[PDB]
Amino acid sequence: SMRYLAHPDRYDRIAYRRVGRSGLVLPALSLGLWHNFGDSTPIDTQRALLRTAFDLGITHFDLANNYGPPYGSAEINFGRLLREDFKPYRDELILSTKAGWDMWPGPYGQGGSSRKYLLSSLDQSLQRLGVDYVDIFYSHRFDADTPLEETAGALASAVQQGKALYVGISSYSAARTREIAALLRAWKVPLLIHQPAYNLFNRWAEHELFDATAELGAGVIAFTPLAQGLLTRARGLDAIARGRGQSLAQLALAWVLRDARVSSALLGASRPEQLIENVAALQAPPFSAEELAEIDRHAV
Amino acid sequence: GSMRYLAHPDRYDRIAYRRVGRSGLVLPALSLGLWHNFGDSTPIDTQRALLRTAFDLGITHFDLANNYGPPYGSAEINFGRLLREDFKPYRDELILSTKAGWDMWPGPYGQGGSSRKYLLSSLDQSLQRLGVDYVDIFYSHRFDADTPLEETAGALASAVQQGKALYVGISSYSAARTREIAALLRAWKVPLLIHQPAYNLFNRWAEHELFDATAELGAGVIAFTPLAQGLLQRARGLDAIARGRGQSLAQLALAWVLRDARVSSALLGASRPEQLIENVAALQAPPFSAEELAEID
Amino acid sequence: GSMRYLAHPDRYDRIAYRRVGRSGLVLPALSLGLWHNFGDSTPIDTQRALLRTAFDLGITHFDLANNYGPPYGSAEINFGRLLREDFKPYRDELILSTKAGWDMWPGPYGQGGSSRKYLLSSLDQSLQRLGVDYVDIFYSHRFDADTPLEETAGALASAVQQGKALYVGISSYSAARTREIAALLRAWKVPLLIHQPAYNLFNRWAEHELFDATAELGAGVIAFTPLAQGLLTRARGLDAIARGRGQSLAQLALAWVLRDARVSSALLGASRPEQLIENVAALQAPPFSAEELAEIDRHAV
Amino acid sequence: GSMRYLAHPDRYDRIAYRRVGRSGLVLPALSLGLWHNFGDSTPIDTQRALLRTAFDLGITHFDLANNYGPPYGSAEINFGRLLREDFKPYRDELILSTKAGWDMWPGPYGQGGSSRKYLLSSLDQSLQRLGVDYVDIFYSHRFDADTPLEETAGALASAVQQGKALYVGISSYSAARTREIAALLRAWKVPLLIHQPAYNLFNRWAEHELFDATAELGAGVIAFTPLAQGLLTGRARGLDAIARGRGQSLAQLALAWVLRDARVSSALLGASRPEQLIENVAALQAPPFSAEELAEID
Amino acid sequence: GSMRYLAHPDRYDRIAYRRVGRSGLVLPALSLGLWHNFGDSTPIDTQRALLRTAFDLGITHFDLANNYGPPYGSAEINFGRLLREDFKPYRDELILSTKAGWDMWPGPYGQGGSSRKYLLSSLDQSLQRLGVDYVDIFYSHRFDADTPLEETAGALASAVQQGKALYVGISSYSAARTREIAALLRAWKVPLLIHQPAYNLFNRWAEHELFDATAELGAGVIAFTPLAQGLLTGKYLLSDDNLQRARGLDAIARGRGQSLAQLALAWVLRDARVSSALLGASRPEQLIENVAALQAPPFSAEELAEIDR
Amino acid sequence: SMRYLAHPDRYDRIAYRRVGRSGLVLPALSLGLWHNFGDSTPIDTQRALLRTAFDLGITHFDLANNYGPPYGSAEINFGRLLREDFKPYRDELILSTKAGWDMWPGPYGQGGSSRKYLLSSLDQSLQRLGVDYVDIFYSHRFDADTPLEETAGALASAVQQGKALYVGISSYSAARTREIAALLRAWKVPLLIHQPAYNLFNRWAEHELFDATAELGAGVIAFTPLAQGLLTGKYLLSDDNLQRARGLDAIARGRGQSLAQLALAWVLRDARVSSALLGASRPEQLIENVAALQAPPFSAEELAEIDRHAVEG
Repeated sequence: SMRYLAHPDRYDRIAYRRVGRSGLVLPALSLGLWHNFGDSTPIDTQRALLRTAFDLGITHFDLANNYGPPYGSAEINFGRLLREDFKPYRDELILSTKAGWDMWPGPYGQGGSSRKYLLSSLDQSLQRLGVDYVDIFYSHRFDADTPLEETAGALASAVQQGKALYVGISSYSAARTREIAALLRAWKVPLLIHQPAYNLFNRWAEHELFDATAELGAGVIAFTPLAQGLLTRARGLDAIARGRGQSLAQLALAWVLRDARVSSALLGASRPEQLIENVAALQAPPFSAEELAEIDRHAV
Repeated sequence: GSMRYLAHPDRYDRIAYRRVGRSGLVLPALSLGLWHNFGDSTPIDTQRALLRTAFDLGITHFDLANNYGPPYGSAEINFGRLLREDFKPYRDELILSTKAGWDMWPGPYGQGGSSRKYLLSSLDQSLQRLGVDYVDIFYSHRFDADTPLEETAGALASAVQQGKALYVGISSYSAARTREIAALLRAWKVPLLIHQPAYNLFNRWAEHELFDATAELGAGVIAFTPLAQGLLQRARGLDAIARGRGQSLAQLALAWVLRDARVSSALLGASRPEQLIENVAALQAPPFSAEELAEID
Repeated sequence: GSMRYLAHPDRYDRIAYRRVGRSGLVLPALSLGLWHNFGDSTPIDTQRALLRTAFDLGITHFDLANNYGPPYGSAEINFGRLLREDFKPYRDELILSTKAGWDMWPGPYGQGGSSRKYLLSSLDQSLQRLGVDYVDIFYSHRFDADTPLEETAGALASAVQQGKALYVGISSYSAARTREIAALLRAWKVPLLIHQPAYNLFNRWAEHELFDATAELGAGVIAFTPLAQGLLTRARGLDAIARGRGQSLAQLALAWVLRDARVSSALLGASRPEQLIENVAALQAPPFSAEELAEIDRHAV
Repeated sequence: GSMRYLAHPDRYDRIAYRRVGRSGLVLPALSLGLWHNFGDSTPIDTQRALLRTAFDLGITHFDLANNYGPPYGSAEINFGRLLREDFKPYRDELILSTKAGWDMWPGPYGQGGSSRKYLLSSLDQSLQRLGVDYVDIFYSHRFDADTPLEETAGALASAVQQGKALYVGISSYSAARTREIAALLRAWKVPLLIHQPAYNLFNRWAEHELFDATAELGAGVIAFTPLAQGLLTGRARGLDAIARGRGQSLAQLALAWVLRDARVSSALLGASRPEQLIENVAALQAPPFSAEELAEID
Repeated sequence: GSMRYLAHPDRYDRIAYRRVGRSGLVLPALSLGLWHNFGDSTPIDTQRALLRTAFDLGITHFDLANNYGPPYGSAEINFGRLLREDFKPYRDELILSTKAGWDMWPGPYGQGGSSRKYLLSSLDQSLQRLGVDYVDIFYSHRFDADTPLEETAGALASAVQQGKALYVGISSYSAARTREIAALLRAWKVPLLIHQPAYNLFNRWAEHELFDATAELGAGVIAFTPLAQGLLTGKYLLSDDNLQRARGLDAIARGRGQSLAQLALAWVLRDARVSSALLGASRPEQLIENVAALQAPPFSAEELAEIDR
Repeated sequence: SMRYLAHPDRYDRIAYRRVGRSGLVLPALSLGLWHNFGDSTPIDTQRALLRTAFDLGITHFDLANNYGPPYGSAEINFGRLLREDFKPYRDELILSTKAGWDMWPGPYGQGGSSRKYLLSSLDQSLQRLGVDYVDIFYSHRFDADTPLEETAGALASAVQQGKALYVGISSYSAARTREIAALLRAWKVPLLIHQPAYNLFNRWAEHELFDATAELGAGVIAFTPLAQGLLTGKYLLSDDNLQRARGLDAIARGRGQSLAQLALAWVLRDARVSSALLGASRPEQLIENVAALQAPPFSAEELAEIDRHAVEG
């Protein structure tokens, strides 16, 4: 009876930004399957949100091995919706998975980033998603115990085995990013993208990190650009948002995307109607340096 | 079965074969390019007769692409069927090629580009539509200005290491960029086989610096649209030299684009089998002299 | 009635885990080896009960080999049957390792050796018998002076590149040759993870110069036969220190092997399910400080 | 089911095995080659009786090629059937090898050469006709003077990386040509294993500088046609006289004269009679030679 | 080294083969039932030796069941491994059988019965454990009084039509229940091949009605436990009067030049209406002795009345 | 390249006779792989003989599980030659396999007609041939120790499983042929064809068998029609048989035929017989026998002279 029909004007709604120096381009706003994508959410509300995201031009869906709840269920539910709805659009989509946090019991499945854990969890995500390969394979966290040469060798073996087109890191130190990226250069596989928690209440990336991502040629995607729903000090920024044609959440998305060194911001919305309003916030005129000074004072 | 394709017993004695630069691969002096008359618009009757006539003449190289049709990708689906039903015991004697660069499927990952994602995904689609394990030459159809050649070199190299292609080439690349991507492919220990520019009597653009680049790198050259998309004003004088030599202007241009060992082949479009056997007789001509070459310009 | 395998819920709160060299892998302080009492001469009842008890105590590493029997190769098809019936969901939680270097099948390409032909054929034999896509560690087993270490390192590198193995190991290798084969593997950008020497109270040859090599290269050590093949279960002066500190001679020898971070595991080959439980209780014993350690040196070397 | 191939239990106590170059492989002193009498023109029962005898005598190395027949490629089909019916549980005890470079299928891509196109497409044919996941030694049957050796070395290197061949060898190559292709193979970290030249008593060109080349490169040597294509079976009368003075035959003398040096690891005998292979194994048991016979052979 | 196993060349010149009733299938004079000492409690090398020894003796039929262990079904898993390693090139000359009637897995559909759900599901799992595409005979291990014999007959007939069994049979069935299920199998055009009762010197219930039913039907009979579970083997020199009757039967066996086990097996096979006799798992030299039970001369009328004490 | 192209006139050469009252039409002569197709004969002579056949119109090929030597090696060789040359022409051929005599050691392979031996030997022959179904599945001999209800039930299962399009029998007595046919009709799988040994010196099928095959509508295919020699002009056993063959050959040259052509035309003299297994021979000897029907039919005088040198029946 019912079948998914991708909107014909889906590629005339959002702007696609280059991921640093690499040829891959990501939509200005991506969708992160963090919230409301496990078994806790009905499937009809999951596919309705994913269809709305694709009709607006969002082609990147960021997943992880521990996304749920329970852990690993978001990849199963997205693997079904890719089998039933997004199958003729796979070559138009950009899927990514991570491995670093806690997944299954044991010292090999909780708090690790070794070659044993990375490759076993990548094969675990490929069988849950039902895809031949992932486009980006992050390292979900920095494991100070595991040497970064072993982690770089695991990400390199994943790209050589045709299971990952690119690789990246998530919430890594600014100096450790330079280390692992040069270790990937030894394997002749470039680093694609770095995922730091970038928003108005966390300046983690603005210090000593963007200088490293630009020289390496890697892009940046902002995890939780709305401070985990906090931007939905904040009461003062809402008055600045009312000075223009945007809301508090729309102003935060435009401020994270205010510069080209940021490729996208993982939205991770819940309802579809709020997704249509979060998307298409770039047509607002850029900050006049006047508004930038006001923002920097109200929020770090 | 009734009326199954049987290739000619002496099909390898009616056409010349030229080395592709400094490699071990040869190509027929005239190749067949399925740019037109091989989509779903053209009946299978003429497609089967044209591929059989080309293989009986000695043409073993069939040039395909992701956007060849129409519609896009249709020429690979039709050649994939013609390969399964006729050219199946002759697969190891053919030379198949496939490119990826122009607009293919909607989206920034399909409508143009030469990124790693688009190159390998379009190659997987081509291996699906052709029905082969690997292609013989995987081209980069266009030069991507907003994409590092180090990424494209890593994509073409991965296509060779994964067994999905024997050799790799580039199409419509500048003279300086051909040297750059060749030195990058040489970092992956995979040589750049062939280059496909638009060599033409009404163009002659690659002679400036591209021929000097491919000759020193060991990369062969194959001429694209050698008959000027139907042309071959100025064509009236060139037609006079052809009739005063025993050719039909089309045969003169084909013998001219292969007058030097730099060019290895040319991609004939063609529509009828009778004009294809006519063009093969272009190598049945005396070599060019100093007087005829001066009158060409 | 259905059997299944209800693994112990707090099985990871029982045994301690030690890091192997400067690598991301960790291993149980006590590893279970299928050297003996896992061939076809031992019933399936004993094999299944011992593997369930060892896993319920936190032992995840199960070290095997190609010639472990008797007969030769029976220990791998017995452990493979045990994997399909019990440890099928717990695959990613386990650490399986196989070796290839001793007498297997007749012929110069069989029997002893570590050539590229013998290593890849014996690895495909083990992967077919075990029923796993890959092994976590793959050792070279004994060293062969006739085969160049460039070909052995090339086969070990081709084993991890083909997805058949994740880590590379060696066993009973000379101290200098361990440095040589490690540098050749580092040329392939493939690290050496673990060396498995025979380390116990009566054979302390590894402390001479082998431990100084594994620590420098960043590779751990698994002590094969830490009880002198059953001789620690004159050593009666050691049996006096067994009554002291509240333990036994076997529990004293294990804790003595697990001194510093160089030793990552002690490959034990117990059989009785109850002695396996009492041997894991040898970790919480207090260290040897200085004087208690200087008493073991009387009846050592 | 009526009767299957039961290998001789004393097969590995018959022939002594020699090491090939500075590698881990150890080839037998004598190796049966399928150059002739293994096509469709030879009955199958004589092939099965000959291969059962070779393996019973301790021979573990079987040499094949893409063009062995007649017709071309039929020897790999006949050996493939005999493998799946008899030698299937003995697969890991054998050393199979195939060649590619002379004349196979019609066309410039098949009638010869050593291009990457022809080397991989002919190896795919050999792996499907033999019925094995890999050959043990993949050869380049002849040096291609018109194809750069950087491409042939790349094809031989990918043959090992794809798991199609454990080792790479060359055959009918020159002296400096072997050195320049082995130096290029050492860049891919796939060392050249063995060279297969024509080395017998009537053709001693390999002793010039090919023997010194393979000794320094670490590669072994296997002799092709040690009886000069059957001319030394039984001019040759002077060699037959020295053979009788030593207690052997002309075939056994020319066989032991090939295996006299350590840098000649094996010889490819292509006999047809099963009673003949048993009388060539009795050529290495004889005592070694000395001065008054080596200087008298010449 | 090399553990390849080839059967004895004279294995088919050892014992005789009796025809199953009036069909075409023959069975060895003594079969090998894997009831005891073939589960996970017994080492696999011991079972491997006993199977290789039995086949070299000519024993071609191997009687299995879904509950043979312990634990349940472990005998089918061990025989499946011994088949894929040793008995693979001898499959087309082996006769294999499996059953489904007693408690196997938890549940009302697993606590035994003759239902179509339990029969076809237990046969599918018994085919996976054995590693074979089909079994030669598929028994109905017990008679379920709560399930009609029309559903059980259609279940066995479905097993033959689906290529999972060549012949079918019934075990431990009544004499009237044998005539009933056989008459219903004639409707499916798949006749009842063989019946497996318990028949020995002490358990002679089948003589009254059963042997007459299988004769007029055309089926065969295979004798289960013809040694009364070690009571007719001299291992016990389970009541005192049972031990005294055994010593009396042994004295009549030593006058014939046999042992007590050889006497009981030859007594079971005294009439051609009986086709085989299941030999349990034992030591190899004990199987060699009991297999040579038909080599004795046939019983006389005075000897048969002498043992009918 | 070095492949096989069937002759275009192959279906305009030999005639085709209807198999009793069915829809199957076999060639007037067939090719049985009884001998000279095992591992003792080179595959090239087998290939050239199977290519000479079929080019002459020989579409039917008669095999058996024990055809060799060794036993079964003929089905393996014909399986390879079919996979290499005859794969596109598979639906234009009629392949048959049998099972009834000694095959593998044991009481279940040494002869018999039981359901176990028939289905096992059919699955063996299907794996060696490389085809998923044979066109005809014969019962090679009559088993007196096995009921015909079980043998007919095994043949009926072979058709319903998709492993055989039709079934037949060989060396069956006339009364036993009629009994197994009435049993097969209960399975709605009619008996297609019967294969008896029928030639000039062995005419037992004329007594009662040919009437049974005609009433049932089953065809007949003649096995050993040239009497394993003594009818091919090569021996020109026993001396009385040499005089009978010399007298028959004289009648053959009177009508322009050879001794082999005369015997093959005599077996095919009416519609009851449908074909005759020629067997392996040299290429020119196959072509000469194929055109045996190209001759005037037998008259009353010629048939009478032939009976003076043959047996009654």
